[PDB]
Amino acid sequence: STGSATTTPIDSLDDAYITPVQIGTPAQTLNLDFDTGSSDLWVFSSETTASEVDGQTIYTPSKSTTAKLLSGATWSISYGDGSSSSGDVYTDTVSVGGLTVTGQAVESAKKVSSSFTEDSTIDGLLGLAFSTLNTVSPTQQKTFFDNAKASLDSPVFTADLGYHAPGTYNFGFIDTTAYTGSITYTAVSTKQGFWEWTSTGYAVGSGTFKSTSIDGIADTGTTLLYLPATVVSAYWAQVSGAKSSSSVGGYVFPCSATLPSFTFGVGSARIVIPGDYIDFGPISTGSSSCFGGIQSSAGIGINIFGDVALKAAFVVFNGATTPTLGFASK
Ligand SMILES: Cc1ccccc1N
Repeated sequence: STGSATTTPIDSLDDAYITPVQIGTPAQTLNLDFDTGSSDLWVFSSETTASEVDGQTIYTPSKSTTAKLLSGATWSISYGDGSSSSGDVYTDTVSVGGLTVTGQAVESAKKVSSSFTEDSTIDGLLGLAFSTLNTVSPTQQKTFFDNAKASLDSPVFTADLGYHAPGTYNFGFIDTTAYTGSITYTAVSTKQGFWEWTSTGYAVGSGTFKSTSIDGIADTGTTLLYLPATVVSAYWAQVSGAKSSSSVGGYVFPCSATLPSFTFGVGSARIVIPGDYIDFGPISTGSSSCFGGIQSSAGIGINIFGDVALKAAFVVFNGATTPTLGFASK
């Protein structure tokens, strides 16, 4: 089998991407944030504290003839941005772009933190990291990808995120029309439960490539590119007036600037992030200070190849017995 679904930016800045997902019988369609940095499929629901729901579409398990309470199971998660959610668990039929899994754990939120409430466009998350990170207790549950894997034509999914435009998540096949040149594959460590790999270096604009190992994770659920302070300083030093602002919480730059590109290495290959991808607009409405799309990972404890990086590439998440990651230009 295969599946193919379009993913759409939630706003004009590509702060996140939503993909429609069918849950239950008859189908209830929710717009979920596909997140290769976590491993829980959770949704706003009829059980979510009413004051914490503000415009989201909810899953109502009592209206699904295929929903079953997973007795005794609970979940609780907290993300790198400080947000969190928790609740109980049903199993139900879940379909993405024509690909169907029966008996998928659908984690129903009883509580969500303010940042989820305040974002009316995201109805939940669909985790695509390794199932060892799933938070369901006392019986850990599998991700949608892990449940689908054996049925797929090939044990892979791909992320093709757009810049200020829709893109595609495919399951079970590689669309050879969706990228240019060849796909370069690189080793993955699953030891922390993430799609963790090592970039071979970087360049700033038209500058020379610096060969240096940069361990990090491929994370579709993180907006920005978080890299070591040395790398980030070298980037922003090429932008007149750019500075790190403790009050704002990162590098800012004059909105009048034209930003240089940023290149990262994948083996002997190179992915180029155009400068415009690194512009996240005014720090507050009407400001002439703009927020940077490349930020320091110091204090996170891990480097994160988030959407800013991933949307410059066609990315293969290869879930074969030994997982690997593939990157192509597009
Ligand atoms: C996926 C992730 C892991 C660790 C810290 C932050 C994030 N976003």
